[PDB]
Amino acid sequence: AGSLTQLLATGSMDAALTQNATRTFWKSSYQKHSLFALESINQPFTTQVQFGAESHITVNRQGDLLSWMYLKIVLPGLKVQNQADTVQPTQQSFASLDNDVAAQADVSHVLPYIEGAYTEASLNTKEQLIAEAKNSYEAAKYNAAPLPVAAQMQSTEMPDFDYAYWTEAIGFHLIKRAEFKVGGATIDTIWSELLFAMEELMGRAGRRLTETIGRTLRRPTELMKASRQEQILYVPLPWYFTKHPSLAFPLVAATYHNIQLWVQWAQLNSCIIKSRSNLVVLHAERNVPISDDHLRASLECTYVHLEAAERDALTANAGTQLIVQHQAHLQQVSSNNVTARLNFNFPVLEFYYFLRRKANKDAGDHFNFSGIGGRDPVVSAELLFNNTARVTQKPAVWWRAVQALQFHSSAPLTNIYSYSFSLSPEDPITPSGSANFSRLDSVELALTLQDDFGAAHDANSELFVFARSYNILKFTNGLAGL
Amino acid sequence: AGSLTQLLATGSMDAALTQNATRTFWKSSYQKHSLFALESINQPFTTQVQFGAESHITVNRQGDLLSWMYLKIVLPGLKVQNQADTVQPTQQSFASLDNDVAAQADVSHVLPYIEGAYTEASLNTKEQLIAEAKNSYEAAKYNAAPLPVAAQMQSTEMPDFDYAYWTEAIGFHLIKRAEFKVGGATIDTIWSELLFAMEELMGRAGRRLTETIGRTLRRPTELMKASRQEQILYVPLPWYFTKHPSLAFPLVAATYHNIQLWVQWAQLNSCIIKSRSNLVVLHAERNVPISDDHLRASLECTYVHLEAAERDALTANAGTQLIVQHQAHLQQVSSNNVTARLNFNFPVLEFYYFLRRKANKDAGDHFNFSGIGGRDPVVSAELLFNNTARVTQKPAVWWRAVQALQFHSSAPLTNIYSYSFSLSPEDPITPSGSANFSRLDSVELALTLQDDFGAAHDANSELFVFARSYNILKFTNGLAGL
Amino acid sequence: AGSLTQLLATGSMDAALTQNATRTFWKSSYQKHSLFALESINQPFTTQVQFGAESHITVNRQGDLLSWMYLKIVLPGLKVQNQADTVQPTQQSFASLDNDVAAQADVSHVLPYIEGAYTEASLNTKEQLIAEAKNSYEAAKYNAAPLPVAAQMQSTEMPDFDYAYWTEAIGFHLIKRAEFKVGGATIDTIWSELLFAMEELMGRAGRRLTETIGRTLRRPTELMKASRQEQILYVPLPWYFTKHPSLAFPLVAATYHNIQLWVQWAQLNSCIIKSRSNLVVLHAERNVPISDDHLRASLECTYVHLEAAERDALTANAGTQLIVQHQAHLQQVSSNNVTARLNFNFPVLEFYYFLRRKANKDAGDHFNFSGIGGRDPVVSAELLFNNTARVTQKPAVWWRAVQALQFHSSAPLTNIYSYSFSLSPEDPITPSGSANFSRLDSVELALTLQDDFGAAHDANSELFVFARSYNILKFTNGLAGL
Amino acid sequence: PISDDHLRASLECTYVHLEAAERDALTANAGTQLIVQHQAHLQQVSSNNV
Repeated sequence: AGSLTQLLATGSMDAALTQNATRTFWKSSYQKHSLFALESINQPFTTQVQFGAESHITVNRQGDLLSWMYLKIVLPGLKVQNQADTVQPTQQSFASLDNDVAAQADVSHVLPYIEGAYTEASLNTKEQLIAEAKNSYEAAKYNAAPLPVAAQMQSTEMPDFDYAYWTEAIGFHLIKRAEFKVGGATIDTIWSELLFAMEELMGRAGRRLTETIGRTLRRPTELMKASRQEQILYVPLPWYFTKHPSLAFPLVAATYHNIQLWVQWAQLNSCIIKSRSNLVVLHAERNVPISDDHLRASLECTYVHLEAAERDALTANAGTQLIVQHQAHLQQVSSNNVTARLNFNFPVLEFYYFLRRKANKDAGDHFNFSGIGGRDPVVSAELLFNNTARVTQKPAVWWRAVQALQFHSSAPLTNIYSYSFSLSPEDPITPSGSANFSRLDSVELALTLQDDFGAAHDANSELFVFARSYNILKFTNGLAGL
Repeated sequence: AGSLTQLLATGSMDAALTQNATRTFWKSSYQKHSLFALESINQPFTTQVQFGAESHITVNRQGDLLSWMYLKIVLPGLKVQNQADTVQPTQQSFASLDNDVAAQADVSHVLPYIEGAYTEASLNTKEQLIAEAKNSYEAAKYNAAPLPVAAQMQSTEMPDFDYAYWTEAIGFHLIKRAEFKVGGATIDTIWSELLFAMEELMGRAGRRLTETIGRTLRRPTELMKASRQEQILYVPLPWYFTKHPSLAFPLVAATYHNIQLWVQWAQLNSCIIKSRSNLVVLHAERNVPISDDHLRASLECTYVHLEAAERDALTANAGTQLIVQHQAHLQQVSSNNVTARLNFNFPVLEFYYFLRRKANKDAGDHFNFSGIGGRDPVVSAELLFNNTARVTQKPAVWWRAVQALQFHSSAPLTNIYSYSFSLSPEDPITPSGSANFSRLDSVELALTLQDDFGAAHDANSELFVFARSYNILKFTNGLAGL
Repeated sequence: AGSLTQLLATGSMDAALTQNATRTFWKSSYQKHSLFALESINQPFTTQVQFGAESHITVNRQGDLLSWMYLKIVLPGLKVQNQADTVQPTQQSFASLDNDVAAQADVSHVLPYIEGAYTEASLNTKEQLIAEAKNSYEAAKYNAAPLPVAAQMQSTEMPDFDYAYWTEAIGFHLIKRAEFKVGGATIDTIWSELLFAMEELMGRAGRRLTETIGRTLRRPTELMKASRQEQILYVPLPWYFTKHPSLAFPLVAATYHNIQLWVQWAQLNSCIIKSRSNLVVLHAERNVPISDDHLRASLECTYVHLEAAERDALTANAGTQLIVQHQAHLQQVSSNNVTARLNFNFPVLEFYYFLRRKANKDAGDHFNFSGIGGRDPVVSAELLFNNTARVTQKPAVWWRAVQALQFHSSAPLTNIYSYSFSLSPEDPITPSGSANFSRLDSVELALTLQDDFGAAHDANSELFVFARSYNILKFTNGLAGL
Repeated sequence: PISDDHLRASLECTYVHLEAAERDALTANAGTQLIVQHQAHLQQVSSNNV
């Protein structure tokens, strides 16, 4: 009686929701689709792959569309030997944990707050004086309550043996820059720092790229274990056509253009960290000093094979694809107040920004976007259009956590900040907002950074700003162009 | 030959799926949208913000729609001083870890199972006798196999120094109640306990509110670290209009109504936990005793600016929005059998329920919904409509884990139970089932709780029941009303 | 001036995106739906439930559709007693940690690399010699750099007391096979190993089945704690009709067919691991030796009640549902080169494969798909259609991580490999690609495994291959059939 | 020491140049060629019966 009465208890308001219902929950409807197949094919680079060099590949035409694209990287296992035991000790310098430049830079900021005879003190007494000076510095700069000295003395249990390892997220770090080219024109460009920021914000829970890029979430002991043997990494290249099947790049519609991936590789000296400064780093299998020719890479492409009728239709009329392109503003930081002039073009969906200390970069911690003592490097930021506040001054947590909560699949674990003009900037096919930067005379991101950011040992810290913008790729008569 | 043969190998069954295909995977189609912009604007309260008080803000009209809404809370850093060293030691009492009322309440239930001279025993001997009595209690009540005494002796390594900290998820705890008002009518009401339950069930992986609300997942050492300095929290207010862009509140259509947020704040005594009972809690920067006027809050609103044509269309005909409203049944618990009479109205989508021990509340652990010794407080529950079982007796795990698995984005880490009448209760725009409680003469939730729940030291434990219900908000001639 | 200028700054390209816009972000539209209700009902098996037996249930007709289906399993708490203290010590043998067959099998592969007097060595000296021989084995087989001996000596801190526990993910392990039958015909079949693989790949972040199936992510101390008391598990049965509301099984349309669930239960000897070989395992409450009749299970079904008009429409014309069926190829492995001949039928969406060592199975670690020393058991795999490479030789990481990244909600934590022909194999209602195996004369999965896989102590290791295939379920005149 | 980069290879192809009339005829109607393709079955052997 009650359940039937609920179906009868309808009024004029229910008519807007349920009158002439076009859907039922109790019967499945499905759509028929055209026939297609997927094939994954690995392809060698057209030029030699080496650390610090640029390499390119011309993408083969082994199907009708191009869907997924992965850079397959093979890194050798690492071993170490004392320089005294080596017949040829001359190698490039690597970052070493016995010379922690990041810890030395952090100590340099607290030196003015050390009370007593620091120079003559025992090692254990120096560690105590540094921890007390950190409390005095943080009280003076941040009105922070002092932490117990014992809580600041975190011994990272480092192993009592010699090692070397590939840096955190080495699969991204290796790709300093990649360019997707069609007919000799650059269609899009991605950077190592952008790839990491995109994975932090858009990386879905349970599908994080951890193993696929050599990322351990800053657990040095896991990087050491992984680096003792050969590593095979599959780094996704997040081009517009890899984001949705309807955006797959129509190879058949671009028949008269070569499709190329160009990759600028990281220098070998930046890719490795060692336990001690006096160690030589060896290729674990070959027992020779590690060299720039030990980088191996290939391109793994997923091709789509279409039925003849769909292939012929796509060849006759591929039309236009909405694309997202990436733009970059890279700036050196030497002061706590920084203004970035964002000379980006087109309808910008969103931008990302973050800072890297010089000391973190020099320590080989390339994706450590933290400030001094691991703090947030940004105090506040403001966004100006034509000297008018588009976003008034907001604290770092608003740009990092509130923007990520509103617009992104994930909140960043590092100090990555974002701002979206789009309601859904991760939707590759549905435009949901933008600001046209080609119609603004000035776009300025004004930053107030933490105290002493870009001073002394951190002179030439880096500001990264990346923007995502809409453009249109047009296919006509076997040619493709922006 | 094989791939072409697959496209030809079609029969009468494939016609229902692929005949006259209206979609292709090999060409992107996109829709054009109207022009809009988003602006985030921070606004002060109209009344003073203080602990234990009620404050309100009249929301400004700085755009055409209202989308996201965050309560921006600023909490001072905490320090502690001995009461003997303080010129004015008189402060409100705070929960203290040297007087663990929750642990004392748990010990009180096992006192009848202590064999031997408990009163005269050494401290280490008392801890042994309590762990043995816990085994005897759990064997007698639950037929549990005894745990090794050493496995029950979990020392939480508490630091050997003085501290105070803000309670777990302080950003939610501060909001005892918030009311969204339009034209003086309450449109919706949210509670601290509901906000926490909603984040447990609907909080997406990689987008949990942890830092934004001061939540550490019960790691006291992280709460201590965070509480030594100023904290800025961004607490999302999950109103119907914050859930989807098409539900954004049409400011232009409600021109003759004031929009107000009212917030009832938590008492300061409930917000802080200290290491010892004899400590005074100080504002870390000001070096004065912490007081009710040290709470600071503002409202951060995201406005939408529309193109004139869409703004004019929305002003002429905003029509009706489907809304979700929240209802609450709050009850004291003094027995292991509890019947809650759910006097909720309208088409209910779902309800949540959970229990809080008096001892957990008094210990300042406001979101600890566990039973005695951290067990599940519910043994079983039944749902009755007009004295007829709508859901027959089911064990706690069915209401907690099976209902969350079927209908929610996440399973709760705490003892939160749910039940959905909707197939998709997290979809804000598509009704997918409900029960109309305004047409039921009685709705009863019958609970069988764990043994001794609501007895002795837990007299006046709390039952929370929250329901989500459909209603319609109508916009007409510049006015808005339910 | 700028925001209005952006709305005016439109060209011929914007017309494809925004001309005649059919959607606005500033007004919600909702659809009305038909009236329905959900009811969860628990039902006993029609036959006795026992370990190692087959049991069936005839599903009741308590609503119009069948939606969710959970196997509710109740396992007793475990206790242990010395065999010498037991009046009837005769019980089935259980795996024991004092006889670690998996560790003994791993040691057997490194015996040829032990230098010195192993047989006469002290226990601590034998552990050192085994760790050194592991380095020599891994250097010889994999060109691995040696790990420090201290880093290989992981003591799992096992408790110094007697225990027994239910094996990891016991809720899946108990279900050796389940069959969904309609009118005496098997519509679909699921296996324990498939259920685990499906949860690894398709298990969403924050909705993992951990507690619901007794899974701890290989933390033996948590399995021990859980196994001391009665456990209630809710194992989801992932049939086609549980995946989407529009696929709910139409009970009213199948009126003349009995609906049955058949379950083949695991043997009791495979379900329990004990600290020592000389222990008897007891039912914790009853204080009797654990026996095959101590398994309890029931079926929890969610019924849908429809409004009379929708019920009558569905009875008159339920039509056809697209279904996914599961197929299995199970093979013994006795060599490092393995070819699996996949005699699957119908349009296959995707397949999963993985290996289990005999030693891992015999140790009671049923979901440990790792190789020797916890390594990846697959070096490479190739997929052939009619002796032509459909997927050329690819390394294990491509089949495990790249395929999961492209097509699945999660990456597997275990050595589960997949390959999809579908762009969205987790979409239950939208076909997005397949390969028709009923039109291929041969489908071969060729595997190169790690060295010594399937040799000596691992003779009769297992290869599992599972495929997901499309079929059609037809409803006509109160009958249902494939 | 001999290394993997010491392999050198190039492709030597014989091209046919046709008279314009035959080239034009072939461009207009090359039709179909009968081809022979190669297929492979590769198997490991661990027993005297295979």
